[PDB]
Amino acid sequence: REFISFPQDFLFGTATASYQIEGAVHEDGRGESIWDRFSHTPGKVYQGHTGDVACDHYHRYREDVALMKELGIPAYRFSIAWPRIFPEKGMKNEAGLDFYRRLLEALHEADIRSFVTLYHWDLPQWLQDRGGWANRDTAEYFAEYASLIYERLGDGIDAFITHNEPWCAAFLGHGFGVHAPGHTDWREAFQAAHHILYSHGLAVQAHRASSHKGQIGITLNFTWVDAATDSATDQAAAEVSHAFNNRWFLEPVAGRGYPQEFQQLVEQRIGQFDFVRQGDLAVIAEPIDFLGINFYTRSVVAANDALFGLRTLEANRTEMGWEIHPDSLYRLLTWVQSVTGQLPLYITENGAAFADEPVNGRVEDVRRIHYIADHLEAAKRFVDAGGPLKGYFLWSFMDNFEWALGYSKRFGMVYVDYESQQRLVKDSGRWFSEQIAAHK
Amino acid sequence: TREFISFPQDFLFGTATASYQIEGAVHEDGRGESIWDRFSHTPGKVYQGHTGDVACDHYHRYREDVALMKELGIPAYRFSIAWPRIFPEKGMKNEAGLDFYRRLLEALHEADIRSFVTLYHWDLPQWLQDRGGWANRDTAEYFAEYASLIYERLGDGIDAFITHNEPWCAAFLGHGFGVHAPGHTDWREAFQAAHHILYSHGLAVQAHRASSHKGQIGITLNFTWVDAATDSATDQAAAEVSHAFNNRWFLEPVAGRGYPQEFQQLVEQRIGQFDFVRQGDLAVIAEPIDFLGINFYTRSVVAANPDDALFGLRTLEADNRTEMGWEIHPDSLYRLLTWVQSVTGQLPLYITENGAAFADEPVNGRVEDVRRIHYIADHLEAAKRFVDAGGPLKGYFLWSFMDNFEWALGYSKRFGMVYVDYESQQRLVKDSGRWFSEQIAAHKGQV
Amino acid sequence: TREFISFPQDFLFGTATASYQIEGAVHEDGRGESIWDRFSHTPGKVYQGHTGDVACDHYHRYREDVALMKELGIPAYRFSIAWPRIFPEKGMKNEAGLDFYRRLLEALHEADIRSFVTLYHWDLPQWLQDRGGWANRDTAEYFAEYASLIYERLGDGIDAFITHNEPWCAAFLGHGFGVHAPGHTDWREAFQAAHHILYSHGLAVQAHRASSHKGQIGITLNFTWVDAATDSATDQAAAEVSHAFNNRWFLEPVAGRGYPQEFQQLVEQRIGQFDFVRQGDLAVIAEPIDFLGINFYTRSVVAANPDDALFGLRTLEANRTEMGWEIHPDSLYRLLTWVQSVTGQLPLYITENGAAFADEPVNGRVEDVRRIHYIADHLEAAKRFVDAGGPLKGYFLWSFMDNFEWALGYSKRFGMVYVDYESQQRLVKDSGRWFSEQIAAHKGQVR
Amino acid sequence: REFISFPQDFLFGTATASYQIEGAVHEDGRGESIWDRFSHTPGKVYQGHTGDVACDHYHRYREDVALMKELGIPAYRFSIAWPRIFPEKGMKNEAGLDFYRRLLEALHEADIRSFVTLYHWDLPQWLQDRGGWANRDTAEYFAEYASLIYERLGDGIDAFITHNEPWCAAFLGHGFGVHAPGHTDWREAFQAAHHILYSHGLAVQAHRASSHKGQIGITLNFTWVDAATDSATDQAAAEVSHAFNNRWFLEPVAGRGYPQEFQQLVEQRIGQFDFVRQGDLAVIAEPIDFLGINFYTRSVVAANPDALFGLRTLEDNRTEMGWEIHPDSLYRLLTWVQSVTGQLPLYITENGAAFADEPVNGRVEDVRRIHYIADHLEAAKRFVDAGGPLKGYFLWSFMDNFEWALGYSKRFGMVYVDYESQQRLVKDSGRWFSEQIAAH
Ligand code: NI
Ligand code: NI
Repeated sequence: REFISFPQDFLFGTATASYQIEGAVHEDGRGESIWDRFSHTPGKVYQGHTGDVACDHYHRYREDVALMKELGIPAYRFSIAWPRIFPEKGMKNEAGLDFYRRLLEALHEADIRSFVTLYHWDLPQWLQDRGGWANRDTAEYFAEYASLIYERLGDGIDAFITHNEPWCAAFLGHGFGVHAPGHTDWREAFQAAHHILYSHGLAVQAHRASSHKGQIGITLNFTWVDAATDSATDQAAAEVSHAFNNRWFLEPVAGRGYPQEFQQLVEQRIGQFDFVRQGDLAVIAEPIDFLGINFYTRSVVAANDALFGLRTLEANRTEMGWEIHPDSLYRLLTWVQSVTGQLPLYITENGAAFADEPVNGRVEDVRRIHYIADHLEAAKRFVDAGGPLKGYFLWSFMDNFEWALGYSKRFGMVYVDYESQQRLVKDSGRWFSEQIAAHK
Repeated sequence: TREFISFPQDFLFGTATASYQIEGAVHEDGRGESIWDRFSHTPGKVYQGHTGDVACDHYHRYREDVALMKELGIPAYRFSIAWPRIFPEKGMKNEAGLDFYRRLLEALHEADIRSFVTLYHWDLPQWLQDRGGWANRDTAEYFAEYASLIYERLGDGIDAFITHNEPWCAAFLGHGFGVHAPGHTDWREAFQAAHHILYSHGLAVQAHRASSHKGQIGITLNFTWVDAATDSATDQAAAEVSHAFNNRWFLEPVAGRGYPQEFQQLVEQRIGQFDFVRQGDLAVIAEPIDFLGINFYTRSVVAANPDDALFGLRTLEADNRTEMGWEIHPDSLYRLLTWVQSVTGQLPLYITENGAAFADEPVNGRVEDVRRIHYIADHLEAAKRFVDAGGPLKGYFLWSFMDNFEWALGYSKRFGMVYVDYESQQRLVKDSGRWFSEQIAAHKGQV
Repeated sequence: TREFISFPQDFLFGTATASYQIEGAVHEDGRGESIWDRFSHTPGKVYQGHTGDVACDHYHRYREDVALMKELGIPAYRFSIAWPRIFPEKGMKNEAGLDFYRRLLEALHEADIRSFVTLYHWDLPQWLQDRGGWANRDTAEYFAEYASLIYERLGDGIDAFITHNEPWCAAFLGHGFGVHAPGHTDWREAFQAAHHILYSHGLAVQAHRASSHKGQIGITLNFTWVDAATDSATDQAAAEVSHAFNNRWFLEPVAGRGYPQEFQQLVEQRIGQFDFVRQGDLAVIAEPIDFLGINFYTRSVVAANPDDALFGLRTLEANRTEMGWEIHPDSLYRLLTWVQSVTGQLPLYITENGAAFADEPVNGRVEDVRRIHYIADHLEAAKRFVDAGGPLKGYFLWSFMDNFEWALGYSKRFGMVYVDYESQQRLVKDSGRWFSEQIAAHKGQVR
Repeated sequence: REFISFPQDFLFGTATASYQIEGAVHEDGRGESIWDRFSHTPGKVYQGHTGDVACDHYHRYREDVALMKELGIPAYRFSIAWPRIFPEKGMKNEAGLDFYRRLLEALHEADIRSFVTLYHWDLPQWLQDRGGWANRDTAEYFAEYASLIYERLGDGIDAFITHNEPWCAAFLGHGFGVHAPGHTDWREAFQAAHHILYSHGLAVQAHRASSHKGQIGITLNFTWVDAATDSATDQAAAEVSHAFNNRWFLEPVAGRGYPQEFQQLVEQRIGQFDFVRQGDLAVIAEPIDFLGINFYTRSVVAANPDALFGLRTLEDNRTEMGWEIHPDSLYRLLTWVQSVTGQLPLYITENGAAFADEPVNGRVEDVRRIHYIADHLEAAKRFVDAGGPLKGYFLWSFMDNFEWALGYSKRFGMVYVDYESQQRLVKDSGRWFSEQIAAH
């Protein structure tokens, strides 16, 4: 595939999440997370897969960073594990900070920028024992955990990310139950969504006083919605799913509040939002430096479901079942800019899952090479239209634990043989590296 | 003496009036009683018992007034249609009321003066107020009925339509504070009337898109730029509450963003849940318009006050002010247009009202109202700077064309650029009218 | 200590209450908001912000209150049905509201207490006031709708019906002076509301004559006897003006006659022509009734005053009660005489009579001997009206227990049973026992 | 059936529970409970039944007490609704105490002894938002809520019951998920069981200094277990089921700690109990004044290779709950409980059956319920004839009510309730029990 051209400002990188790659779940005082409890609960993860070992990134980070530098990747988005820092109540763990200190010093010698997510769904179980995100105090514990990372690790970090996909943590974790902690109460799920948004604002406030001289933001994931027909009832359900997946978190960040027509819809099946206190939407909407965009696929939604009356039609698609629709990314970037305007935008997560197979010591994943190129072209058209797209982070650097589906989905440009823990750079990874060098 | 302000090519100047404020002839040709006829004739409600019984008698002198606007060379003219003249009783079309506005529009067409017609300028028919008025959701449908009739029988002579004029006053001054008609004092009824007013606007725009009228339609909202009296955190918060009350409550719903949520939850704490907002009402109110009319007059320096149990605000005294006690602060106009642009974007904007009230006394047969010259010149200056910044300002309507009934203050406030001596009904063009007329010609003859 | 009064055998004693003033529990079982819920929660409208939120909690303690009537031996009991409990919203029949009054009536049935049920004691649903309330003629139709449902669902446990209670206040105090719900101040609207209230009474009687209810139906009016302050020809004229305002405006239309013509044409001079009296409305209002309820408390010595622009009246102050009301028992006799001269031999009932006194319980006992003298005096005056051949058939003491005295809140104690609102405890005053002994004396007299 | 004879000390009564009987959930400040959240969650309670109205005891309590005194019932066991007292965090609601102060004086006027349960599962949702019984703080809020009841209502209460069936609250509410709050985490369930036990000990300590004159205890439910056959693996499974149902709470209350051989099986399936702090079991074992036995049926258990404990229950002689009517199993139960508690006074606080009661021509003849009551009453007499400290028998229930996850489909009461009329029709079992009381 042809290489795609971008301005000099443009920034490339890969993305990982702590619990999906790190492993070493008992090492150096790490406390139990909600995903340790969930994956070890029978019937919750595909084939009972665990994050016990994962990619052993806790021990093989030096090689993985060296693999990044050898390919010349300019940046790296990873996450800091809250349980490694605060294993139990009010107990800082210096072995947790010292690990992430040695990881950042490895990124600096390789001359690799670091975007670090503070919360990527691995909430400590002791906080879950205290109600977790249904409890408003959790939003205040995250601010203190955010403030410590600012002081102890700030110098070696370029950009901070407070939350990754609050839609999943709130609704998949407390509404549908397919994610940790696995609750199925929709009042609790929308209550968690407000406290997550509230916890984001408190961390942005603490960051402005944190003396850290870098950028701060938040990554939201979007699933573009296209009505199944020109019908009024299908165009109606498509607008409901758009507010659910794409508007519920972005607009409060943008200082607009919750989507009002959709909120009165939610309160109708639940009740009045007694968890929205006076001043929360102002704290939630404290100005950030950038917005992280996580796109993967679009949805086609027809009318139907006692909650929102929605039904998505199955998908040319990913092993996740996700249809590969590249311009839906351009349509998404265009709509986001209508709400965000000139604020810098990074694609913090984009990729696909294909049935990767290693033959003759080579992974010939032609499908991902085409996927990366299609969305890179789609990302390029948004740059030509004047959109403030600053970077594109590839998901993922290496195959890892894809949550409820276990290790059955290999999103990585580097093949990981989980029995030998050997990193084998796929053909899609070398193509990305050529895209890096071609840009610079 | 002031220098004239240059504007882009298709900038549209004009003057604005209101039906009940100028027309008079409240009993002629079967006109029904309006809420302002009932309000002004109720003792203690209007300054010295003044009413709009006669006003400027524009119902009889409209040809002289139109020809005076042609002589002065005014390209546009904003006026309102009196709902009682068209539907004097429940479901009764009045042809004589429609015929008058038909005669007026023919005079404007011959004079080559563009027409911007306001469908509701506060004169609700009393028979609708007898049925609950704006507190009743049925009023929004009767407005969509009367709005749809005007599109068909009068749309050909009309360039642009304006659904509502200053919904903030009709809702909160007529149902909350009670200083305007109908004079109610119930804040739940006020915010309920405000929603039904917004609902009637969306219904009227929906009716306009199916009306076969090919001109523009919009809404006129009045704003009051707020400035915190101090950098104090309690004064900054109050100024935010005042900003949401006056400027955000009606614009943001029309702009498809819903009510300001933080301020609405405070309103609900003082009153209760908003049981009058139904599903789909927000989308209806947010029906796309072609332009937004902007009414600006002054600012307000807001300081917090726990004495006010509703919103906790206090407005400081304006020296350098008008006869309404309104501070003359032209920079606030520029800063308001910039914020409206940040909300509306590239939506075309019109200043459908701007002016001042000054103690005008005709000496030697003409009014040397130098102080109004400086008001119009300073704000057109601030208006032009909003254009040079890239703002989509498309016109400017001076309020008013002639002195008229200034609502609760009666005839003791002279906003016009033409003096009206109500004893003889003689119109005397003031110095403001001459300067404003020269500003048109200078804009007309620029290369 | 007073001697008991003798009355004919068929004479019926009882006590009277009203829904909103005693029931409380205004959010429970789907009850809709009434105009008095909205009025009392509006600041400055009721003394010290008192509301009927809790009141006597009769909604929960009705069995204990009925049993207390049984213990004291009260033969009859007058109460009103809260319209919001039956129709909380437009076209929404609430079975829980009908179920409560079903439970209360069966409790009165077991205690052998005849029931007089008032259909409208001022607590109009706010959803009806949102549509104009009594200023809208549609309200009269909805009242005949709600009255017709009470006839069929509850008529079996109801001995007599009372359509309206004191329409003079609901119309003039609610829409003219504004001291009562809905708190409007428009005298055109007040007299318009008074006609629709009279019209709603006629429609409810027509519905009753076809309702299959085998009991009586009537209407309750409040009268204030007026005596001229002097012999001056203007004080005589002013007392005539007040007499027509308070006593004649509703009784005479009900009694087959029309509105008092001389006073009406003065009202029309102050306002305008009565365009709300359609032909046939008088015939509807004058639908024959079975009895007339009489509410009487005081007189009023009236002197002419030029400062009153409306009617030109001045009431002098008054030996009187905590309401500031003179205790003039002979005025009751003169009132019943005048009503008889108008209504003839139509059966008469005193549906309300009592006084407010500063009852303070000492040693667990309220020695309110002043209320003893009040009831005994007026019962004597009522006995004279019987001795003259007057068709007075009953006497209802207002009230059974201390309750929400409307705008004056809980600062006026009219009941014969003291209510401690902190514990909701009921303590029968000395007035309750004397009045109870008056029952047995009438029940035990051999004839 | 002939009336059963008992000593003069013996004390009869009927039992109810707040959420099952009261209704009026929104009235006078009652906060949301975990059973309001659970009932209004779809697919959790049979046919979406709720305790919204229930028996409307909040309004008919005078009628019900008068009906009890008409039948001459010596005692009444009910529960105080925690949400009525503390609707939200740190907010005493005197209206909640006002309802229960009127009910007690109604019983005192009728000369009826009152046994009051402080917790009958209706945990306030604001406490559940803080993690509920998985959070140790809940055990300390319960001690405060218990200490308040002692000072404000102590005079009108003869005996207190701290908890009712902690086995169901812990394991059905947090392990199986069929009861509120509906979690399915087995570590959370045993963690909740310890905090429920811990909350009982704190409430007993608070009572010993409460200045209340009466007695305090705990109500524990038991299901006697007999192995399916003589088989050694059925012998083992019946012992595991025995410790799970009957030993996990009674023995810690008796100062014996958790059943060790069963606990190490539990730690095998989960992990070491990190929630048992030193000194807990000492507080747990605070000496009580009586023990409340809740018996309904036995269980027949055979081995089953169940990944948790390896148990399988088997079941012509069953009620509408599907429970075998085994009167002799009650005697076997009381003998074993006496072997553990010695001469501690024992009250049967709940005992009854659910039969398909049907009213024909204004009266119900539940002759199966008279047989059930008289069967266990004879089994109760055999225990005291052997020297057992059985001092009271409480029938469940006084009237039909909301039977939790089954809604109103099970009528346990001796007074029929037609939930559309709310009329109380005394059952022919209530006929017999009122005469059995009069005979003794
Ligand atoms: Ni004329
Ligand atoms: Ni109640």
